[PDB]
Amino acid sequence: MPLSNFEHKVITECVTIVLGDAIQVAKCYGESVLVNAANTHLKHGGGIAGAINAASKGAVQKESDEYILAKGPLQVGDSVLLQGHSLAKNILHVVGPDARAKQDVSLLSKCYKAMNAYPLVVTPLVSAGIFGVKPAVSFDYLIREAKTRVLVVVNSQDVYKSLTI
Ligand SMILES: Nc1ncnc2c1ncn2[C@@H]1O[C@H](COP(=O)(O)O)[C@@H](O)[C@H]1O
Repeated sequence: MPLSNFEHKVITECVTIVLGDAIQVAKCYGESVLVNAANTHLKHGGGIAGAINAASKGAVQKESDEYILAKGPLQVGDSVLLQGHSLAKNILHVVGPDARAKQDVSLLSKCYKAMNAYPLVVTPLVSAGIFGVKPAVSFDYLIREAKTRVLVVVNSQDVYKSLTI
């Protein structure tokens, strides 16, 4: 039982909240799709994006640079399915809105709808770090959209406590 390794709370038959590292959660599930909380240029310099890139030994960034050079930058709310690099079956790069730039927070709906294409998704709370969206607000957008099995992973115990009462 992969989740026995982690404190967690089942919210619905779709959505479970997990305390830990989303990369280590996804490693337990060979058929999971791991969500990267990315920016429009897929520049994975810090945050969960930097951690995912480091776990891939830089391979994620090389793949992202090829994609962006070929396709041009993404829009806020866009998502792109790329290779998993042995971290997960695939990695879904999702561009959440940046509240610092007063971008439309409701674009999180579009971000989370994109996860419904996959039978099992491991995701952080998109935009919930430096992009300035409060975790409970990002969770609100997630639970409204999720139609598949989603493990929502938070690496702060204070965030986990606040989300589980
Ligand atoms: N490995 C991780 N696993 C789960 N959550 C993370 C991880 N790294 C960062 N976070 C949090 O997930 C949210 C989105 O990450 P970020 O896009 O980097 O702001 C923020 O609340 C981060 O603090």
